[PDB]
Amino acid sequence: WGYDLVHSLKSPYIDSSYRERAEVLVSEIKAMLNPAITGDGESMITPSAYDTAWVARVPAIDGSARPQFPQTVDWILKNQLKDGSWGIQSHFLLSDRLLATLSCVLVLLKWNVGDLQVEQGIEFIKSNLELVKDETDQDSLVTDFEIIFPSLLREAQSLRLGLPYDLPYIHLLQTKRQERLAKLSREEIYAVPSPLLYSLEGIQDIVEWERIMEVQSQDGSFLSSPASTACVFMHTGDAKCLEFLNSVMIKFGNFVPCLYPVDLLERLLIVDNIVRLGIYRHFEKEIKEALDYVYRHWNERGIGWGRLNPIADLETTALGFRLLRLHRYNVSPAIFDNFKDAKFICSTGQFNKDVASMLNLYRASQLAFPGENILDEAKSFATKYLREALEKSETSSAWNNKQNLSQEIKYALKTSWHASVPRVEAKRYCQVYRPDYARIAKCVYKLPYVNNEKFLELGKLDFNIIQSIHQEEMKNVTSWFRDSGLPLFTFARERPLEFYFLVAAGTYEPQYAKCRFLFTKVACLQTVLDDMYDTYGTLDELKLFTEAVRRWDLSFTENLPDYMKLCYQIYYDIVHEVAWEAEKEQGRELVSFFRKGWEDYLLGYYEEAEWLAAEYVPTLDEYIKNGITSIGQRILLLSGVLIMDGQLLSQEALEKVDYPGRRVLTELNSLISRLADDTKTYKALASSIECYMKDHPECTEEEALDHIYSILEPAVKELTREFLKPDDVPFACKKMLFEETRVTMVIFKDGDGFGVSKLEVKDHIKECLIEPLPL
Ligand SMILES: NCCC(O)(P(=O)(O)O)P(=O)(O)O
Ligand SMILES: [Cl-]
Ligand SMILES: [Mg+2]
Ligand SMILES: [Mg+2]
Ligand SMILES: [Mg+2]
Repeated sequence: WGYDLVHSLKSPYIDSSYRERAEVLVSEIKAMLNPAITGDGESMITPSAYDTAWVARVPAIDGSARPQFPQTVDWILKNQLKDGSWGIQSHFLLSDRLLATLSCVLVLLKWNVGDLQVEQGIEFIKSNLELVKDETDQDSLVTDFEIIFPSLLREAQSLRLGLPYDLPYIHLLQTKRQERLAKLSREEIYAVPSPLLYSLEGIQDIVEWERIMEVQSQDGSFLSSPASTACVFMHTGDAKCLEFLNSVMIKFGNFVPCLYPVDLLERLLIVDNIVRLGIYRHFEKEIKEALDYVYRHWNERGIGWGRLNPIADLETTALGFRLLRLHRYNVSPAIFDNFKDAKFICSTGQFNKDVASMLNLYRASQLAFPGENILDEAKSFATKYLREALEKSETSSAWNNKQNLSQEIKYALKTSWHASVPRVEAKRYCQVYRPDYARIAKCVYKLPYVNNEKFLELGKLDFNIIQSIHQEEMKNVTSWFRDSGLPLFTFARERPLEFYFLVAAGTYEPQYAKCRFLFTKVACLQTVLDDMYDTYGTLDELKLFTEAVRRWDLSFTENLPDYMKLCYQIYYDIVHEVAWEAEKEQGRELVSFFRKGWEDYLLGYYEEAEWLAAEYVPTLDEYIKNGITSIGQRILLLSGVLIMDGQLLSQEALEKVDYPGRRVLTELNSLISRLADDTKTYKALASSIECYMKDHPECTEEEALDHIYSILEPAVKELTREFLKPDDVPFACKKMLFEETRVTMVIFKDGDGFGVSKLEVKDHIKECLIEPLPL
């Protein structure tokens, strides 16, 4: 550890060639995404054999005995898999293969072609249905499988196809279809758009086609489904239905996907993945262009996966809310009212979609601003939902196990967005992100703009490069520390890497080396000062030191005890080094501002030292007043935020994020730090807990701890709003302040009074700064 460990590190990723390579990857990714965000190559999604077979059913509008879209028949004939099924070869899902295969078999029979394909397809369906022994063998179900498959299978039965219609599993599916259809408000199908519109081809005996046009999408589709639209067309001859089918054929050529368009969801998924991989800083232009498009279509009623959906989609809406707010767009959590029954109700469609919607709702709820009760309500509901989902058999299907769904849900629930280490979350996501991830709707599908090898290649390389740069900085840090004189204060533990981690895990960009270096120096100094005032120093010694603090005179130190003479000299040097660097970056005088900051901090320590000497227990009000100042976060934060390469802070701009006595970023960070610290420790003078109990002699320790949290929770919401709020403060500065708070909140998370885990701190340093990602 310390000097020896850090100087033993020899990372290859520091060489310029690695960054040059990453820049090639960045250019390649910009070119890849260009059609999606700026061109007309939006909605890149794999073929749906199931839907393609429905489109193939449509007879020629000229009345001749052939398909209107004969290229779809040719596609089907040429794309059977080796086992006789149709679907995506890389991923096997039973329900997907069963549905697509029966769909293709029937249309080939309709047109009296592909006799060999039909024979092989029928064998696949029969063969595989007979392997289903019980419910737990069925695996994950494609959208509305229970509704559609019995219907499609009855079509086959009327043609007397050699399939096992009398299997228990078949009877069970009909039972499930009945239980789904029982909750159906049929009269409302025609009046209120609903998820069932995605699958009209499965409920043909129920739908009055003469009334169904009222809920058609503006593009002519029925909830973006080619199959459902093809069905309505064949029953109605509706011109707009045909226009939709034509538009999809024009786009894809000789097949159709199971959803179209997916313009909103795809854009959001692209952004979400780029952000989670930690590579977002390379794609500011593309992220803005993507989210600007989503925002244009953002409305009070929510959004669907495609901009023309006549009903909103919780998955896409919750994802949109979070990403838009995170990128400083003005959105309101009142959009979630669109998904309440009159509270929430999502849990009706297919399982992966429902789980995804709730994961997204859970994540969105954590970005709550003050007074947003609906998001507190959303958090509760989603948490309960996800905990229940963990106990469901569907969660442990072969398909879900292969994708580690249970693990993903568990990780989400144990993870607080506020109490996260940003660099570590990106590192962890690089280990979970799948270039070949397969999604489920009417069929299994992929979105190559979202899931691809280039994203991951860049994610791993970029992480390693940044880390190697930090490793060189840590050599500088430990080298400085060794020669600084600070190690002479043997009453204080040496922790330079812990303090470097506090800033570097959130403010990681290469250009902010000076910020990280100066922040670390000040944090090292402060830990000595803290131990001196609250432990080592006598009140009479501290009175002397505090007088020297007022004087700003090196010559005055002749009065101090030897250890204080040295301490004062180091303190004086660090303060003025930071100030010179700040003045250089900011182009204005800042020595006076820094000096006032330091004296307020240390005068705060001295007040505390007087209390200790007198065994005085403050009121909670006086404790918090003192604590916001004496905790030292304000002056530490200032020692980094004013020296960020290229980030100009006028006095006016600075006062927006730093202003003692006001609820701005540095003040809220100070309050959060003080109180989070207390909740985590305090059990291991007097803390906020103990002060509250003096104020309330009859209250229990339990009530006391609850009270401290009642102060913390609102503070965290304010911190979030202050961070994300639109203003003219350089965003890099606000992010630096916010990210230091997030890393602090990690150190103090799950406050039970027990104390901070030293082994976990070391583990965070190992993961973040020491161990690279394997390439
Ligand atoms: N900078 C915080 C230092 C403390 O939390 P610590 O207990 O010394 O870690 P304090 O109790 O002095 O406020
Ligand atoms: Cl996968
Ligand atoms: Mg202290
Ligand atoms: Mg202390
Ligand atoms: Mg403490």
